[PDB]
This record gives sequence, C-alpha cells and structure tokens, in this order.
Amino acid sequence: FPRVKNWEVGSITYDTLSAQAQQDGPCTPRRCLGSLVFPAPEQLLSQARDFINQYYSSIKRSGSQAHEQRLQEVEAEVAATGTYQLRESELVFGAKQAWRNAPRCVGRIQWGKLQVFDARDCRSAQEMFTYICNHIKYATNRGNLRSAITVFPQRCPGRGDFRIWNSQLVRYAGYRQQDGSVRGDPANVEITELCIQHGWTPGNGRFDVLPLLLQAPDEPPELFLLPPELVLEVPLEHPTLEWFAALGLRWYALPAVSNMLLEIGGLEFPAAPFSGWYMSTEIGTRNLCDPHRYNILEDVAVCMDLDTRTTSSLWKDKAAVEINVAVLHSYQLAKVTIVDHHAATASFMKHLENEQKARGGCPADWAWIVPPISGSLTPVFHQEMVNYFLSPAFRYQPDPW
Amino acid sequence: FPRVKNWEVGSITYDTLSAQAQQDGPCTPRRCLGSLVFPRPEQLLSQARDFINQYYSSIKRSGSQAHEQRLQEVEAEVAATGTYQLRESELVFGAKQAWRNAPRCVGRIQWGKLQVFDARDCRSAQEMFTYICNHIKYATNRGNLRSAITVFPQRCPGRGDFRIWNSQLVRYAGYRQQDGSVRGDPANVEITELCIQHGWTPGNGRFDVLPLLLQAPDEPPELFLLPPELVLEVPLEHPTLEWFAALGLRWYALPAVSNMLLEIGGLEFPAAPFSGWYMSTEIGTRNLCDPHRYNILEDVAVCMDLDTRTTSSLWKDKAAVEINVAVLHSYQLAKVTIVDHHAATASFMKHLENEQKARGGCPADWAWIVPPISGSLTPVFHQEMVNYFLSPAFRYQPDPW
Ligand code: HEM
Ligand code: HEM
Ligand SMILES: Cc1cc(N)nc2cc(-c3ccc(OCC4CC4)c(CN)c3)ccc12
Ligand SMILES: Cc1cc(N)nc2cc(-c3ccc(OCC4CC4)c(CN)c3)ccc12
Ligand SMILES: C[C@H](O)[C@H](O)[C@H]1CNc2nc(N)[nH]c(=O)c2N1
Ligand SMILES: C[C@H](O)[C@H](O)[C@H]1CNc2nc(N)[nH]c(=O)c2N1
Ligand SMILES: [Cl-]
Ligand SMILES: [Cl-]
Ligand SMILES: [Gd]
Ligand SMILES: [Gd]
Ligand SMILES: [Gd]
Ligand SMILES: [Zn+2]
Repeated sequence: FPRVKNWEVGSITYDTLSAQAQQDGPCTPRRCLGSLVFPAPEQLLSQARDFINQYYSSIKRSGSQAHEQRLQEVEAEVAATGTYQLRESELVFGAKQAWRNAPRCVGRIQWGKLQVFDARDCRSAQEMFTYICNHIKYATNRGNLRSAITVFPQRCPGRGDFRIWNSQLVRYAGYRQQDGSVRGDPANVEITELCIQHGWTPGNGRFDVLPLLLQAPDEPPELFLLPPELVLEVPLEHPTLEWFAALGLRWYALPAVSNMLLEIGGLEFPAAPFSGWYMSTEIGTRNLCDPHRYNILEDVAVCMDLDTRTTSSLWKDKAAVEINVAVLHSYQLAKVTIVDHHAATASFMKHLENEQKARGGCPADWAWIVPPISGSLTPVFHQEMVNYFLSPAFRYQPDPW
Repeated sequence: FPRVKNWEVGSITYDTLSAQAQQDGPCTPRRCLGSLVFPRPEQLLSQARDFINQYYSSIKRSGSQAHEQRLQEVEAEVAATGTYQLRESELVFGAKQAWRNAPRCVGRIQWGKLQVFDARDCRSAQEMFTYICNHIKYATNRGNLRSAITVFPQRCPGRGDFRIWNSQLVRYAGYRQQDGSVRGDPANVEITELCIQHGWTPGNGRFDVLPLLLQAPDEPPELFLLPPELVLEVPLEHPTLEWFAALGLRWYALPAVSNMLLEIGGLEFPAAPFSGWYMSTEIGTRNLCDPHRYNILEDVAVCMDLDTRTTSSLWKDKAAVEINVAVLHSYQLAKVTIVDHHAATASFMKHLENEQKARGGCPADWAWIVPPISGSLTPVFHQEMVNYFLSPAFRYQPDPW
C-alpha cells in the first residue's frame, strides 16, 4: 500500500483504497503518463455485483436477505434481458459515488449534496430539452447555485444512445474567420460549426450562447435554443481598475458538463449532464488567459501600464492575478456562487481527511487538483496523491459526430 | 511508443526514447504515484558496457577502434579488480548525461555547458574542503554563475564513502526555542543541530550560513567554516516598495546540491556536488513563502496593507508576486545570474524540441517542471510529458546517519 506524505505538516498515511482499483490507467513501472489529458454478460454481472455490494454496504445491509435478493434478481435479469435496471435509490447512490470517485475534481467535499433528477423515462429529444431546461433552472437558482445531475436513459441493446453533443450546457460560440483568427471562444469552434450546419443562424459577438444539439436514439441531432432568461451571466468588472469593464467581458454562472459518460454497476448512461459552481481560476486563469482561449492577458497587462517587453517584470503574473480578482468581485457583486482557489483547496484537504477515515484513501490527480495560478500557495501542492480509477465513475467518451 | 500532445498548439510527438528506461518507477497500471517526492556483481559489466556504448555513440564512434578496445579494458579491469575507473572524458560525458537525464530539472537547455572538476584522487576531509572551495569560487565567478560539478572518488567495497552531510553547500541555520518553532530556515533544523553537536558555536540570526560537515571514508565528519568572502549573498529589496529592504531578507547566490549520488556506468559517487543558478520562484515562492520554510507571506501582505481577512481578496497571490519581483530585481541589481520562470520554461520547451530530434523524447516530470506560481501562464503547463529513468543519473540517497 502506497505511503503518502504531506510535506507542509509532516503527515503520513497509506492509501489502502487504491488496492481496490477497478480498472487500469496509463502508467507502467517503465514510464509514468500521469500528465496525459486522456489516460459480455459475465463482466456486466461482475461489475453489477460489486456495485450492489457497495450499495448495501452504504445502507448497512451487507450480507442481508435484501442484499442477496437483489444480487439474485440482477443475475436473473441479465440472463433474461442481457442487462438490468437500477432502483431509484441505487441510481442516487451511484451518481454521488461517481462524483466522489472523480480524481480530477477539487470540489468533492460537496459530494453527498447532489440533486439527482431521474430522466430515465425520457422518450424524445423534445422531452430531453425540457428536462435540461429544468436542470438549468434548478441548479442556477437565481445565483445561489445547487449541485445537480440529470440522468437520461441508459445504453441498451437494440437502440442508439441519447447524447448531448455540446460539451457543456452553456458555451460561447467560436467563429472561425479570415484573417484565420477566432471570434469568441476558440474551444467551441467545432460545435459552433455543427450548430450552423444544423440550421442555426450564427451571431457575431464574442459571448454568444450556443444552442443545444440533442440526439435521441437513432435520430439526427436536433437544435434547441435556450431561453435567454434561463442562462444567467455575469458581466466582468474590477473593483479598482475601472477601465476593466470596458473590455466587455462576461461569463456564465452555471458550469454544466454534458459530454461525459456515467457508469454505474456496468450500466452506461451516455447522457447525464451534471453541474456545480465555478472555482474562479477556471474562468479567470484558464478560460480568459489561456493563449488558445480568450487570450486577454497581454491586453490587460498593457492597460495596467505594466512593462511587457521583459519577462522578469512578472507582468503576466500581475495581470492574471487582477483578472482573477475581477472574476471573484464580479460574481460576488452579482450574488452568483463562486469559490476561490484558496478556499477550494482548503476544503479539498478536509475531504482527503474525511475520505482517509471513511475508505482508507482518495483517488486524486495532483496536476488537476493543484490550481493553475499560485500552486504552492495552496495546501494541495504539498500533499502527495495517488491517482486511480474507481467505479461508479464519470468517463470521457468520443464525440458523437 | 506513448503519444504526447501539446494542448496550446495542438502538436503531437511520440516518445520513442522511453523504450530504453532502466530503473523501474513507482507507477503501475492500477495506480499512479507520479506526485510522490521519493519513489519508494556481473551487473556492473552490463551497466558499464551500456554506458561505454553510449559514449562512443555520442562521438560517432560506435562500431570499431577505441570502442572495441575500451570494451576489453573495462572487462579486464573488472575481471582483475572487480570495479573499474572511468577515463576523464567519460566522466565528463557521463556528468552531462546525468544532468540531461534529470526529469525534474527545468534548466536542461544548458546541459552541454558543464564544468567537471575531477576530484577522484581526493583522500581527506581537508582535501574535500579545498575542492569544495575551488568549486564555489569557480561557480560563483563574482556573480556570473557557471554550471559546475566536482566528482569525489567512486564508492568501492570494503571502505567507507566520501559524503557531504549538508544537503547544499550554502544553507541557513534553523534554531529552536522553548517552543520548538524556528528562527532561521526550518528545512535545516536537523543539520543545524548536528553542526552544533560537532563544535560549531551557533549564531543568533535568521540567515546564518551553516558550516560544512565533511566526511572522509571511515571517519567522523569534520566541521569547516566557509570563508565569508566566498559565500556571495544578495540582500533583498523591492524596486518600488521602499520598506521591503527593511524586512532584512537575504538569499545566497549559488544553488549547489551536495547530498545526491551520481551514478555513471554502474559506478557510484555519493559525493559529487553540482551547481547552476537559481530560478527565481525557488527563492521567492518556495524558500521564502512555503508554510514550512521562512513563511513570510503574511508579513509581506501586512506591509502592503492587504486585506488578509478573506481569501478572495487574493492577498496571498499578490504578496507572492511582489516577493518574486523583489528576488529578480535584487539579483539583477547585484549582477548575480538568475532566471525567471517564464524565461526558464520557454527555454525548456526549446529543450524538449531539441531532444525530440536528437534522442526521440525527453524524460520530464510535469509536477516539477511546471513552476509553483502561475503554472498555466507558462508553456510547459499545456505540454504532456513522459517520466522515466535513464542512466547516467543523479539519484537520491539516504542521509549518512
Ligand atoms: C460544487 C462545486 C464544484 C466545484 C467547485 C468543482 C470543481 C472542479 C474543477 C476545478 C475541476 C477541474 C476542471 C478543469 O480544470 O477544467 C473539476 C472536475 C471535475 N468535476 Fe468537479 N466541481 C464541482 C462539482 C462537481 C459535480 C456536482 C460533479 C458531478 C456530479 C463534478 C464532477 C467532476 C468531474 C467528473 C470532473 C473531471 C473528470 C475527471 O476526473 O476526469 N464536479 N471540478
Ligand atoms: C544552470 C541552471 C539550472 C537551473 C535554472 C536549474 C533549475 C532547477 C529547478 C528549478 C529544479 C527543481 C528543484 C526544486 O524545485 O526543488 C531543478 C532540479 C534538479 N536539477 Fe537543475 N537547474 C540548473 C542546473 C543544474 C545542473 C548544472 C545540474 C547537474 C549537473 C542539475 C541537476 C538537477 C537535478 C538532479 C535536479 C533534481 C531532478 C531530479 O531529481 O530528477 N541542474 N533544477
Ligand atoms: C461540475 C463542474 C464544476 C466546475 N466548477 N468545473 C468543472 C469542470 C469540468 C471539466 C472536466 C474536464 C475538462 O477537460 C477535459 C478535457 C478537455 C477534454 C474540463 C476543461 N479543462 C473541465 C467538469 C465539471 C465541472
Ligand atoms: C542545480 C540546481 C539548480 C537549481 N536552480 N535548483 C536546483 C534544485 C535542486 C533540488 C533537487 C531536489 C529537491 O528536493 C529534494 C526533497 C527535499 C528532499 C530540491 C528541494 N525541493 C531541490 C537540485 C539542483 C538544483
Ligand atoms: C498537459 C496537462 O496535463 C494539461 O494542461 C492539464 C494540466 N492540469 C490541468 N488541471 C486542471 N484542473 N484542468 C486542466 O485542464 C488541466 N490541464
Ligand atoms: C507533493 C508534491 O509532489 C511535492 O510538493 C512536489 C510538487 N512539485 C514540486 N516541484 C518542484 N520543482 N519542487 C518541489 O519541491 C516540488 N514538490
Ligand atoms: Cl469552463
Ligand atoms: Cl534552494
Ligand atoms: Gd482606479
Ligand atoms: Gd482594445
Ligand atoms: Gd504604513
Ligand atoms: Zn504515473
């Protein structure tokens, strides 16, 4: 069992939970690939059995009559139909466990507080849209954000998948141009082109909210516009740099990832969007300052009258700090939930301690947990971590086009 | 052959050099341990033969002549004596190779410029001190720092080892009180008490340069006072914050690590101190702002009149950036070589590109290459990296007690 040291304090623990690692990652004794972004009834039964054991452990019914009854029933259903169905309480437990198990999520202190919307009866792309609208309305909650997931019907033999083609429920268009440059968010060029190809009339601003492309089983994707009053946005201003507001920058309240696959007990839910609230560095550092995103850093540094001709003036660091200040100030001014990277990493340290007592460890991806600015100023920098894959899980999946 | 992507540009390479990894790292298919600081004879001829082959490859002299001849003499030398002696040019080539192979070093663009002092004919703690003194004066060079390594004799069976007991050649003392808590550097509390427990009369200050504990084979260590004239230091001032100088902070010019073991062709040099020049974050972010180092961040924020009552003011980030500015400004004013983290990481990306075409890849430890502040503002953040062990190498070794 791997020994894990915290170098700030001197703490030492042993991750016994990693021995239960359900699947295999990309590393070998020869070479570590930890930094890479992208790392049959008998085996369905084996996964289902393990999940049922997890569930009956959680409700203190391990080895009970009800437990073996459920195991037998799942066995029988897989034999009769090639698959099985989760009970409502099992689905809620499995979705929370998937969040709990997500190695790259720093917000997991919240994992037990998750609103689970059961849309497994969804029949069409039109009903899917209605479920998604109510997810956005519930989770946004006029700025007092609430964590939620909506889970659409599972993958099943004989029918195609439900899929949301968008990577998030709220995204800004990226318009390719000539001179070659992108207007708007360069991360979203491909989905923007698909929306146009599917009949969307594009705008030409830098912050145009994309329509949704929703795919029902064995059907082409269908375009749905989000009511503007459902999409809460925050104009960005800085508390002391008054010219900052003239940049015309905005970001949206609700981070709602919609392109990942939820796996519970061998069953797969290719459409299950989930949302929480933002950590400010995701917006201020990555979305606004990445060179391949909005890339505002030099324009902000010039406006700040910093010396951008030499790197040792640390103009990049100074400008990025004030952009993050602007994000926090603006969301707080707008009364939209947001967490700075210091509070978030401190709460993640408490989660690690909670999980060491509860389960004997915690899967965590150091390079994703450590924030993209001020890394060693946060306590997670000094915490050794062990990365591994537990199920139930959120998994990446290929784009449906 | 692992596929490696840069996410800022979109470019892809394959690391074919990984296929040559020798020592097994700590990771397995089921769990990654990349964030851990410490990863948990006819064998001599195999490592010597391999290293000799490396040497003659690098000079286009594989496949006959002195290559064939050098192979037999190491064979005979080991057959006769059980060990072997490196030629001077091999010691030079091997030292540069171990530096080139160091996965955690961001300064490897410089790997070809290394001054190798051959101290293999040393045989007393008195000779060591003269060697270490030659190195420090040469490497310091009045502030125009020059990369250098001094190689004391290779370990051999039956006799003790040459070892430097200090982790670096220049370190600051750390002293306790009625309350354990430290005046000085907490990293060096252990060696401070060893030095005092060997004759050294302690100082009173927060920046007392420690003496050297030098260990000739099979003898107790011997204290040596470094000539103050030979330890170049930089008082810390800020370009616009007039009071920063009054904080009384200083740091030294030369980073010279002295507790690592140099391994070349199966031979082991437990005493082989190497030096370069600092990257400014090492001083300003880690040494001065780590909570378990000088922990000055709140003191600087009070002086800047920052609101330390809420994390979301980003007072930690602001104070940290100004400390790093003060380090860079002070070292440049003192005309002591230093490199900021933007310049250093940009050079490492050029190094990665050079190594791709020369050797087919480059062992790199993402968590150590990405700097401890402003990570995603540097290009290395967006570069996937592959970590593995090649020989020659610098290795960690246990403390000599
Ligand atoms: C409640 C507030 C939350 C915060 C502050 C938060 C924070 C974060 C952050 C900063 C990341 C890294 C993303 C990036 O760098 O681009 C992340 C990743 C992730 N989050 Fe959370 N999150 C929250 C809620 C949730 C919820 C409710 C779920 C699911 C139910 C979730 C699941 C995930 C997953 C699956 C990933 C990355 C996938 C992986 O591990 O490979 N998060 N989160
Ligand atoms: C010339 C300028 C150099 C710079 C700017 C530089 C910078 C750095 C930095 C920032 C680290 C990270 C360590 C930490 O953050 O605590 C490092 C590690 C390291 N450096 Fe360099 N360094 C330089 C020269 C050298 C030289 C000359 C050698 C040896 C001949 C060397 C060998 C190493 C080793 C062995 C490590 C630890 C790496 C590992 O364990 O894989 N460096 N360096
Ligand atoms: C619920 C939630 C809240 C939050 N506050 N943040 C979140 C960030 C991500 C996330 C996941 C993966 C990912 O990247 C995947 C790689 C592009 C394929 C990114 C973008 N870095 C963000 C996912 C969910 C989040
Ligand atoms: C030549 C050189 C230049 C430089 N500019 N920097 C350097 C930093 C280290 C180094 C290596 C390992 C290490 O960590 C060991 C762990 C504490 C036991 C630390 C301290 N973090 C520094 C080693 C050499 C360096
Ligand atoms: C190549 C590198 O793994 C990549 O840029 C990662 C690093 N760490 C990250 N960490 C978070 N939270 N989000 C990210 O997108 C990334 N990107
Ligand atoms: C736990 C973690 O591995 C540890 O804090 C590492 C992270 N990255 C680092 N990177 C550098 N350059 N130096 C360090 O000491 C560390 N410390
Ligand atoms: Cl985002
Ligand atoms: Cl140091
Ligand atoms: Gd102002
Ligand atoms: Gd402008
Ligand atoms: Gd004052
Ligand atoms: Zn690994």
